[PDB]
Amino acid sequence: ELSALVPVLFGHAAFQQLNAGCQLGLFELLHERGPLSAEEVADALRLPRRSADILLLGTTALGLSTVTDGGYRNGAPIGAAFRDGLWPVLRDIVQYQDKIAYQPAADYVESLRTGQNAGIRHFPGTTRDLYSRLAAVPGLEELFYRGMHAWSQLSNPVLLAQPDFTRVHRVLDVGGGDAVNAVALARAHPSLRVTVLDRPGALEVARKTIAEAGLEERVRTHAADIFTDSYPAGHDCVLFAHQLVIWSPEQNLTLLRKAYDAVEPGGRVLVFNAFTDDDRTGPLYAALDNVYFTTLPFRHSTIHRWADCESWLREAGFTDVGRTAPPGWTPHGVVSGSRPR
Amino acid sequence: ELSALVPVLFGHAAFQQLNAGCQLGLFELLHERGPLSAEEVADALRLPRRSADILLLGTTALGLSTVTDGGYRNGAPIGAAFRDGLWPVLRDIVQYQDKIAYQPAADYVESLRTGQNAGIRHFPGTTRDLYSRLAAVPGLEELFYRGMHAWSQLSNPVLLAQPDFTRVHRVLDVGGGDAVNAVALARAHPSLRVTVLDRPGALEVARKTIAEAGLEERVRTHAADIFTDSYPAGHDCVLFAHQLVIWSPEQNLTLLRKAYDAVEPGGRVLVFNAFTDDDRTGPLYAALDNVYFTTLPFRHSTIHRWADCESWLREAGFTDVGRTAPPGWTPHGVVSGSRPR
Ligand SMILES: Nc1ncnc2c1ncn2[C@@H]1O[C@H](CSCC[C@H](N)C(=O)O)[C@@H](O)[C@H]1O
Ligand SMILES: Nc1ncnc2c1ncn2[C@@H]1O[C@H](CSCC[C@H](N)C(=O)O)[C@@H](O)[C@H]1O
Ligand SMILES: Nc1c(O)cccc1C(=O)C[C@H](N)C(=O)O
Ligand SMILES: Nc1c(O)cccc1C(=O)C[C@H](N)C(=O)O
Repeated sequence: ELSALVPVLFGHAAFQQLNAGCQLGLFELLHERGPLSAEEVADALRLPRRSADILLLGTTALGLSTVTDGGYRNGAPIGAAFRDGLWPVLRDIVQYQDKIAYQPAADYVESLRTGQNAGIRHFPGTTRDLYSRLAAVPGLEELFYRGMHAWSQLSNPVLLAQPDFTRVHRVLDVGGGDAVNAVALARAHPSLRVTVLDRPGALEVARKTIAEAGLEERVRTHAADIFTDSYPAGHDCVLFAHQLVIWSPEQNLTLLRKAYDAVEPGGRVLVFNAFTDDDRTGPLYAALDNVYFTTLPFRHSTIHRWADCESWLREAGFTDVGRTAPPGWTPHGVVSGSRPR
Repeated sequence: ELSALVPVLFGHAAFQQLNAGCQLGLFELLHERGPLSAEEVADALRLPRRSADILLLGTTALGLSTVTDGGYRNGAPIGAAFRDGLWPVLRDIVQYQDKIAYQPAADYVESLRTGQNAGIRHFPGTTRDLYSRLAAVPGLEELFYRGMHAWSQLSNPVLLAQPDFTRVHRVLDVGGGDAVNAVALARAHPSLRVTVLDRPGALEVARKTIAEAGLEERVRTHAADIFTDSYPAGHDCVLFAHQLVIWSPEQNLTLLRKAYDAVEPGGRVLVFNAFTDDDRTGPLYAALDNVYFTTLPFRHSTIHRWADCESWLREAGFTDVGRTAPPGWTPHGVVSGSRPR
């Protein structure tokens, strides 16, 4: 049936309805004051009535809102976000899609065909990875880590629940960005110390996250290039969070070997990110989020299969290699291994 | 559950997967040569292996392709397009989404706030409707109508099947574009005459449509402004195809009154386009296609409701006013009426 083409042929428009729903304050409004009529929505949102009608038609047909005798409410996929304390997280992730992902996504066909991250051209600069370009635009690094922070809040419950974190003591957070996961881990397991290793630009943001959490004594930053610099010794566990998806298999094996060398004997390596199913059928989230990785971060970036990741861990010399499957609707999991005593 | 958000939060990426499948020739390849392995796909499409895997993961998770034992075929929605002779139509429509709609869709929020078609900025020029800007880029106007021609082919079965065309003799096709519907009508009704009224630039494209159909005698072009020029007299039937969606309700009443005066007593008026359901719940297609209309053609464009259109015909003096429902997966119909004899 051809009808299945509708959410795909108009997929960009479907995203724009959610985008508009968020930016214009519709979902917050319906949460607090629903049911509301179309006129009431137009008055509260200070929109022309035609505009309100267009938005409401879009969100209602998508199931993001419901209408009942002319009265509008949040649909359950939106209500769920508010229920689970995730509305600011979803809001910030949609802003990321809008400000970072959407326009470079137009360069997807070219990026596939040329094997480049072509969409990076929408960001001023000359280097070939997104992260080293963030400093070129005032406020851009902060905007980026706001989104990345929210992405991690969404995805890291599987990380925080990892059994290793009730055994390990000292965690090296490689490319740990703004310390979102370091702080979450520190709060979840109070005996952990964590070192957040990243570029100076990112650690500038990480310091604010750590200070706000009041965790200066348990979470520290460390400026280093993940490829060209030595990792700090004395760590019990090496964490790659939302990191190996950026690089080639060849590059990841290099990083996992550095991890092996740096982790103490008996220690753990943990790879936390989205994963592609080994049968290459999905999940849908990963298959679609690949458009971002194909177009922006780096010319090799992609959401790798579980099995390929486990393969790299063994080749790096880790033993007892395995995986923890997603507990929910996102495709995030953990691949883990041990350095032999 | 938040899981329902995946095709919307990543909706732009879903479109890009369809977009890439089309442009890179995947769906034609799988149609002719399926099943193929990922390697055979990469070789045939001249993609790096990583790129082929990313693409194939995307199309398969979406159901645009299927995989069995590593062998890839077109999935149901794509197969159905080839089956029904619609593959060239879908290809050209996806190219229109890519080249015309996608980037202006990002101006949706601004368009909603200001009640302007703010996405028109992606096109060189200064005038306030998309169509008068088309001539400013070499090949753009012909590119537009290639897309529009395909939209019309996809949607006009309900038009062609209209009983009226067995009872009328001379159709004035108001804003008839590249004559796609005039020609389809004339082929289906061998004694029907049609006048395609549009801008000079559109009629230059319509000339080729008409020529390649050999319908010079029965299908003619008439350069005129639909608002400011007189409609030529002597026509039995006034047709608005994909036209009233561009304009405000007030402008449409103006147009329908002109249609009334110009049509012979006893004559018919037909309005053919996408329609929004009277209860404002959808259809999804219309609710999403509205992002295009909001961002690009004109500051008032929108997919109007059946009942509002019917209302206009009656106020313009037409009687025996009624509608013809969509006989399938798209939201296209005909609202029609008569001038009293
Ligand atoms: N060459 C390099 N040296 C150090 N850090 C790098 C790097 N290339 C990329 N990174 C870091 O890799 C991170 C990718 S985003 C993931 C950040 C964090 N782990 C989280 O889950 O939220 C960015 O913070 C980026 O600065
Ligand atoms: N002021 C105007 N005068 C004449 N034609 C106009 C116009 N404003 C818009 N149009 C025409 O309205 C048409 C909208 S696109 C629809 C074209 C055709 N009826 C089809 O169904 O395929 C374009 O061809 C555009 O040139
Ligand atoms: N934006 C990212 C990045 O630059 C690197 C790694 C991950 C990300 C992410 O946004 C998270 C990703 N969408 C996920 O949900 O797995
Ligand atoms: N592109 C259009 C236009 O400029 C004017 C009127 C209609 C159109 C369309 O593209 C057709 C619309 N997508 C439909 O399927 O009904």
